[PDB]
Amino acid sequence: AHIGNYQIVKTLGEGSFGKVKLAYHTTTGQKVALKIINIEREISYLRLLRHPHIIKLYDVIKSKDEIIMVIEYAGNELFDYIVQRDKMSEQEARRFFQQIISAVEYCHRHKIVHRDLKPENLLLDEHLNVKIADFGLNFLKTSCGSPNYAAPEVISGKLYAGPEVDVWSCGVILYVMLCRRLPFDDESIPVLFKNISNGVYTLPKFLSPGAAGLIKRMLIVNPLNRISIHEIMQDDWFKVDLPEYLLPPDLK
Repeated sequence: AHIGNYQIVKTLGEGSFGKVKLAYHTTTGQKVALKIINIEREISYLRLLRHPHIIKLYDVIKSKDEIIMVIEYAGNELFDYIVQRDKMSEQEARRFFQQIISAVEYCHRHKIVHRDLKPENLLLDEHLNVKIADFGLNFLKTSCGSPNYAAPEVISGKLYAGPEVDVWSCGVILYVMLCRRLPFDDESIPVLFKNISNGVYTLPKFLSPGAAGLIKRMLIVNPLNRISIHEIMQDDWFKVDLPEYLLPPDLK
């Protein structure tokens, strides 16, 4: 029930952190997640991640028996929240999308080993802020990203890859958030990969020109023609009601 300054409440999952325990700080009442391991290198890399929309490490406690990571609490998943509601407004989707794009841009500027964005790593906290779980140590089910989010250049292997794969991922996420369905949908793997490689998908007509236009430039098969993260951040549609704290230093 007690560990350092924390009082254990219940167990939940937090994306790539797996099973964690919700705990309350014993003086401030702050909610926290405790990841108990019964690693050195993975902690150091996580300590480097300081963005408002990436899950933060607060502290590490040594139980001389177990290592306990004290990480940011986020008890919901973004896609759950999207599903458990009716079609959300373009402005709600953009709000979430801005937070994600900023976290991605941050990852690019610092030299952070690329992690395929997984739908299950997109968590939501109580402020309805996106919190990306970025951690890498379950694994008997799948060892790779969702095929539905994989870029043509990865799928074909025929090309090499870079930071433009994140633009493709983010383009699928943006499509999912606006349309409540996957752009590339197929039940059969080889069929799904054929549609992805050829860029075959439908843009619903209920979309605004701004939203449809941005998606269309993110879901470009040739990665050298794909819009960059930095240009996404200057897009007319993207920029609407954009909080300043999300901008990279050069755009502030």
